Amino acid sequence: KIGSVLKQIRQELNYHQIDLYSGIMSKSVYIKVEADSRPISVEELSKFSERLGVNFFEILNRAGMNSVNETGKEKLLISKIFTNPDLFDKNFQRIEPKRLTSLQYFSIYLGYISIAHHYNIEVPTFNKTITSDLKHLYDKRTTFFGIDYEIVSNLLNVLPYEEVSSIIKPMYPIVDSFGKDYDLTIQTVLKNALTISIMNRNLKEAQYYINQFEHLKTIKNISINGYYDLEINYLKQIYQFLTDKNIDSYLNAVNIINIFKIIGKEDIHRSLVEELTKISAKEKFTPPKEVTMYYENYVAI
Amino acid sequence: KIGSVLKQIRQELNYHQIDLYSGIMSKSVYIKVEADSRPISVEELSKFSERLGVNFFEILNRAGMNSVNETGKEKLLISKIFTNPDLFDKNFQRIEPKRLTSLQYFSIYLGYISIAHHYNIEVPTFNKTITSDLKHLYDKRTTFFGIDYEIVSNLLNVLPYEEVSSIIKPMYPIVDSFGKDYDLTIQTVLKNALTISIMNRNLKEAQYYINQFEHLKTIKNISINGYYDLEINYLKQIYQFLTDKNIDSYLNAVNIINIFKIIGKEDIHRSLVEELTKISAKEKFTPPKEVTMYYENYVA
Amino acid sequence: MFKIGSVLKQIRQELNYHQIDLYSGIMSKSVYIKVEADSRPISVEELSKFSERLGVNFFEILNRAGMNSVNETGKEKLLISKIFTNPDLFDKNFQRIEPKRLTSLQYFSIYLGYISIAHHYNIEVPTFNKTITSDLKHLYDKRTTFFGIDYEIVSNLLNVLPYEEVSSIIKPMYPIVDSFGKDYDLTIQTVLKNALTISIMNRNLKEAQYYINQFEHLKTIKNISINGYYDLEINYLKQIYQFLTDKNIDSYLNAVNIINIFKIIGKEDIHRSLVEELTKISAKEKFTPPKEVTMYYENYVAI
Amino acid sequence: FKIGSVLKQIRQELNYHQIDLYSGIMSKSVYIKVEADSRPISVEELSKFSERLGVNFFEILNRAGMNSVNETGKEKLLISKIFTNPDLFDKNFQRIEPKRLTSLQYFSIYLGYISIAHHYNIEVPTFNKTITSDLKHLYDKRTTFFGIDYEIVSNLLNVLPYEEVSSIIKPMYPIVDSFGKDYDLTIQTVLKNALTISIMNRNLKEAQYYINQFEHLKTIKNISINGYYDLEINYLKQIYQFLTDKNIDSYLNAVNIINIFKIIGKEDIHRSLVEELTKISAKEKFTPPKEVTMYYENYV
Repeated sequence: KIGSVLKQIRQELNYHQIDLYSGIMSKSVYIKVEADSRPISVEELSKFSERLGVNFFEILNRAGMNSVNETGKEKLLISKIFTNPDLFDKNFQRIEPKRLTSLQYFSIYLGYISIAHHYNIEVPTFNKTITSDLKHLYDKRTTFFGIDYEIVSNLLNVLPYEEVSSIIKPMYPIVDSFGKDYDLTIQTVLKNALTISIMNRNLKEAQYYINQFEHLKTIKNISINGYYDLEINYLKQIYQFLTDKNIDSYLNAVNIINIFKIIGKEDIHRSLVEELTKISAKEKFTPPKEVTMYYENYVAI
Repeated sequence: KIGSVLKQIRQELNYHQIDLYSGIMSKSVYIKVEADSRPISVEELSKFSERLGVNFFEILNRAGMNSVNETGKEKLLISKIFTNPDLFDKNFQRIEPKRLTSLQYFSIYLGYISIAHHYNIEVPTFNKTITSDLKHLYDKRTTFFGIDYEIVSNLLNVLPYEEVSSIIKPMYPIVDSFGKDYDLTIQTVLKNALTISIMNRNLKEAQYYINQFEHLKTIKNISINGYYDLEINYLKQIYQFLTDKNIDSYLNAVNIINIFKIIGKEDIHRSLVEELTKISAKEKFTPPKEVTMYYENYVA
Repeated sequence: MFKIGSVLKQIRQELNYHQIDLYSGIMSKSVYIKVEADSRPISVEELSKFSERLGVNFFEILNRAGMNSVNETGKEKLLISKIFTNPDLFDKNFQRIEPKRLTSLQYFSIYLGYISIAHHYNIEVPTFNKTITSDLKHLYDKRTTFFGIDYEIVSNLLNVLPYEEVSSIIKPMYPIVDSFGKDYDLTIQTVLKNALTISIMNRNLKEAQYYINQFEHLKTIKNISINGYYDLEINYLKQIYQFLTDKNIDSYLNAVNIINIFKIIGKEDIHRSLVEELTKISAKEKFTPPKEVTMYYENYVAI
Repeated sequence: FKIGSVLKQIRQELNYHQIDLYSGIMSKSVYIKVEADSRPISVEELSKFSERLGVNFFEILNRAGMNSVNETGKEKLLISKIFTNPDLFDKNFQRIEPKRLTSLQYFSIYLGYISIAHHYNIEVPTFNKTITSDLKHLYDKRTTFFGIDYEIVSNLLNVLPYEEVSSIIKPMYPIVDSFGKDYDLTIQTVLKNALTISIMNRNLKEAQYYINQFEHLKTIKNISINGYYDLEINYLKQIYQFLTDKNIDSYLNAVNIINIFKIIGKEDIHRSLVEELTKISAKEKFTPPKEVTMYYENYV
């Protein structure tokens, strides 16, 4: 872990053991730290971190913090259980019971309920406990962490918008950034939410999400996800088309879909194309020959 | 610090001290942790976070890690001096002599050299020691850390490419992801180097960086910056225009440039609009009316 | 009236021919001289022959002689343009025309010119509505074949009459089966374009396609000379028709693109006309025209 | 030349009596004669009946059959049969070639055969031998030109190197008056064809010349401009701006205009503009859009 990494970085930058502990601990003590035979304090690592000049978060990662613990494992097992709907059964029975052990397990658990509805496996349990679970986790909350946003994102995918919208309102506006991981999670929710909104032609909720996202940009140090910014901006375009049948807005939307293709985002392109097709279909309006030609051969697969 | 946040998160989620300290430490000690009268260890805070179910890094950020030490305070000061150049001279006379204390300081140092070149200020010692400093910092180096990528990105901003490329080559390709923070840095060097390359019409170097970025996209657990991906693709489109004058590649570029305006990234758009006007000139080509419409209004 | 002889002499000498070359086998030297002196009538037959000898097109010679005017009817038709700029002349003039509005199909066309002006400079011509309907019946109930002038008359009517009243008169004049010259082609085409503009305007999709078809039919006629500008504008009205029929985003795009070509090639007045059209067409459909075309229209109205 | 019956046809159609036509122009027995086609009618007389019937003088003539009438007409018509039946070339060329200077019409027809001949790569050695003396003989003492002169020039441009015609063209422009729709078309064709050639050979100085001559036409009273030509000549104008300073906007306008030609159905012009855009591009070591190279390739 840490200790090794410190000795490594220390020597790389050509610092003697002395430059690191000089005014932080004993040589007898510091040797124990590099030997990985004495836990280092968060505050201590921090000082060494500065002395060396290498970022604290980097040192941690360079020492193994990354899917490196009980819950970490349980989470990886879903990308696999996805591509093997039979490796399900034995796993859904060990998790289901402990789905409220911590917020992280509720996420994972919802991850299975997703894989379920997908391949169409059975989950009669989900229908008779989702409401009980939610109340137990979001009835008396005053603060939300990354994991809560991750959870709401999973919920949106396995639950009718009506059942999840109540949970969301209390989680925005965001006023601070608590890391890049946190920044990403709080943004995913807005994207998912907005997409669904635009899809139910629920313009009032759409505007709300579009606005929450515009707000995030003003937050000091927040790391906006470019792909998201580009997709939400596409949704903002459709939003204007639904509001005043603006033609430029429709063009801007088609245009952004093409950009996603031009930069190699096959997945997002397919999604945004099928998305645009349906929307127009409802508006009783035909999309360009371009987009439709893509839809077909995305059905021929 | 940490303890406060730990307790705060614990109660928010309705847990008892038992649920946390059990199997890790005595209830007697866990009280000192939540009181911050005892320093917690990286090993412990990790178990506690796993228990709480909240991101380890998020807890640390909430606990204040985000600026604190003198190195960070000095970093913030840069942009201050940037807005008010009058702060330069005095602060520079404090940093300059410490530029080799640490990689963080050398970066900050290169920061002033940037502010200076912008306000035509004179920094005579730079030219007198830049080559020596770089030779002293990167000759016995074998592996590189995030900070080095930040440094290289800076060098490209205050030094002629030729004096940097050699420091840049042994730093790629990237093999592992070491956190979103580190991910973003190794990406920036490519964008800045690729940009300078396309500008100098150095096609060989340009395609090298283009491939290095593409390689990152294959690394497990790497956060690709969407904005960069969209800008590098534009440099890639320009790359093709310069290679074999393709009218469509020129269109595509113009197209991405316009997307940067629609989604509201005004500064990248200003940037790219000048970049195209200058590239088109060297190629004896007239950019679209639209592009120069923006360039001209921007310059004012 | 026409100076055909002088024109002949002008061409004959420019091409370095001698009189014998022209008259031999057609007339005596004595008479050929009277012909060039413009002191002896020349037949269509003879002129056609001198035309073959000279090698210059018969129509051009007549044109060079002045077939573009020299007669009472032409002067009246010319006088209209004046009255438009200076309307005080309307009255005393409209008192001469009106009573002769049926003398020939030409005078009737002129007559409608006046009725058009009057409408513009808000003048009141009560006699018009008092007789127009009786007039048109008198002019078209016993008809079987239609000439170029009848198509001009129809375009005039579309300008000073509700569509429904002019519509019945048009129908029996189509489809066209044969061309009778560039002059005739242009007229049978203008009716279609003007009628189609009005169709699409009243969102009358079935009438609209009628004309669109009539037009496209003209393209299959031997030696028909399709007016390129019309072909473009009518294809714009075709793109609109398709949008109004099933809201095609591409169809709307085409319409906008064609509107742009008119700007690129410099056809100012038509570009103004179309930008104004699309702006109204669109509103009715609860759509907003592109920012582009709205900037133009708003700027044109700014005069 | 059955003008008398056509007057009868029209006179009755418009429900007019014989007295409505001859009252003030001629006697009754003479007019009777006229409609019977038993007495030639003078241009003046015909212009008068025309005003009484209210129907176009030129329309009445076309309705009477001026659409053919004489030997020169037959010879012109025969050029289509031969263009699609080369085996018919030799018999008629032996007849035409010798009459090529009989009149300007015949010289035009003659040029028609030389075009056909070049197309089917047929031998016509008498041409290369007498073409120059011919031009000299027909255009040395010329001061003013007529329609057939512009027709002849279009012909010359099609079977002769540009450099041998340019000099005969210059004296025929600018045009000052219009002399009917037939004439107006002819004069525009020369410009359109000549500008096409100039743009190809990349002769910019001359290209501008034809572009300006066309522009002047628009300022002429009663001139009937050809929409298709206007659109196509403007296309060449855009290509002109492109060759002059590689203006990207100009290039895109060219492509857009090529598209319009397809959108409205002019399959032949489109096929033509598609080819030259490809050849013109290739020369400039420039590649056209995927769009137009597609159409071109599939046009073989």
